[PDB]
Amino acid sequence: SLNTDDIQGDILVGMHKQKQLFYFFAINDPATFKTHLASDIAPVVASVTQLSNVATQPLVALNIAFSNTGLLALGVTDNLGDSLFANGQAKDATSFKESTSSWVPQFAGTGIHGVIILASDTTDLIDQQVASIESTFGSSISKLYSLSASIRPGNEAGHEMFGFLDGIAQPAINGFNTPLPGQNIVDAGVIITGATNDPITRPSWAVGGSFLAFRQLEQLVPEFNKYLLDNAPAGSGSLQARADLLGARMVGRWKSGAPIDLTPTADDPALGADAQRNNNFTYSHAGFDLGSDQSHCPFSAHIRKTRPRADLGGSLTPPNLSAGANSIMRSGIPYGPEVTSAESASNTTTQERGLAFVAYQAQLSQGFHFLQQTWADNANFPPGKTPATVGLDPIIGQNNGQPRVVNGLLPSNSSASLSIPQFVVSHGGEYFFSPPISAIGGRLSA
Ligand SMILES: *[C@@H]1O[C@H](CO)[C@@H](O[C@@H]2O[C@H](CO)[C@@H](O)[C@H](O)[C@H]2NC(C)=O)[C@H](O)[C@H]1NC(C)=O
Ligand SMILES: *[C@@H]1O[C@H](CO)[C@@H](O)[C@H](O)[C@H]1NC(C)=O
Ligand SMILES: *[C@@H]1O[C@H](CO)[C@@H](O)[C@H](O)[C@H]1NC(C)=O
Ligand SMILES: C[As](C)(=O)[O-]
Ligand SMILES: O=N[O-]
Repeated sequence: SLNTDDIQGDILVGMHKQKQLFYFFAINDPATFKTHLASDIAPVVASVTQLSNVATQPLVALNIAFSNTGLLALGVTDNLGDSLFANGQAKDATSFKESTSSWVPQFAGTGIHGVIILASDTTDLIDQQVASIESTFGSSISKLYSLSASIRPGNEAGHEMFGFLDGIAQPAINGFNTPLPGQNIVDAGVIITGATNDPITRPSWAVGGSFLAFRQLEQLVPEFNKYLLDNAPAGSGSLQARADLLGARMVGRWKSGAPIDLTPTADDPALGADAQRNNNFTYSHAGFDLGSDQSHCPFSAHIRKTRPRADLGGSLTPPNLSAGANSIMRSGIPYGPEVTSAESASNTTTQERGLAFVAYQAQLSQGFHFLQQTWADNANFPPGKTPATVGLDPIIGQNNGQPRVVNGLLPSNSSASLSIPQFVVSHGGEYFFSPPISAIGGRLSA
């Protein structure tokens, strides 16, 4: 059973705040850094317990995670049991068929030793917390890069930059979460290192931690919206309706959060808002052949690519429990300004916006990296379909800068291909380890 007093809040429940700062640092003076890591940081790291209680929300929620080189800088030479983590994300870029030419320079390397996640309902509170941290740590810490993020405004709160409701689907942890209808149920050790049925040996101090895969993913929103208009399928619906339909068939959900599998032809806002219904599906449908039927949801839709459900076997009635070991916890948050009038008018992005993508898992090779490379980027995943060529994930699928060939999107002809420019541009990121809280003022400060 999980000790949620000792697990960092963002991993299992998220930060629960309007604003986030990702503060990427280097360690200049280990000894001094350690002193303050124990005295200043450890005591104020927010736990799952802490964030799960409405009466004990911190003014500023703080989490902290270390890269491989950061651990080395602290004299921690133990094998964490994750090759990908050890090599760093920059070395992994080829696996995702992307170039580091688009990367934040600070990410394209291993100079970053860690990330502090600060979360508060105002940026003023964040900024003062940064000032305090820099003032106590002094020259022992260097800020190399940072990214500001926020929940989107007004009625778009909870939606990402493309407009879609986000944070509906997460794995439920057996013995911790009470599962929602349709929700996958997994061993804790899928998410938490050293937890139930994590097969990989870890250092004792790392039990209760998780690997944090950070990705700065720019979204080209005006370009996305133009593509939908220009490539909307023919039909008696209005142009906007048919554009919206194409968007939903790429994502696998309407912007309200309603899963297209349960409502294939139109959005259903009441369904989208209902946590008891909006995940209650497997992709199976009575009277339809799972292997060929794309009339409810394309085989290539984002959410179907990243959680295949019945596509990888198991129950045809909810909940489908397939591929539990390939689950990630998502704590991403949008960044950048809202789309401006000039951008919307020209169809051309000038101001960088997108998703500060955060995925937690116990094994990077089974989680984010697997989902991206083996599923999203694989034109024959899921397997055993007709036609066999599913094409790439239209949202995150990558093929070295080339337009992505995506099949199944058009309801009237599942064989019809679309050649789609990237709407999401990786500016890279890093793999971190978020330790259990005990390790922060324990081993890591020792
Ligand atoms: C989740 O979906 C299932 C169907 O996949 C729903 O179960 C069905 O409910 C209807 C209406 O009560 C029954 O007539 C069917 O016999 C049920 N089928 C099965 C396989 O159980 C279930 O109600 C949905 N859950 C929620 C909360 O809406
Ligand atoms: C933006 O795209 C739309 C639809 O393709 C088009 O009608 C409009 O003219 C474009 N705007 C500009 C400035 O080209
Ligand atoms: C469906 O698309 C395929 C592939 O482009 C094409 O060969 C076929 O003729 C199409 N069928 C119809 C009815 O358009
Ligand atoms: C999930 As059904 C009612 O289309 O078999
Ligand atoms: O789909 N990541 O938020």
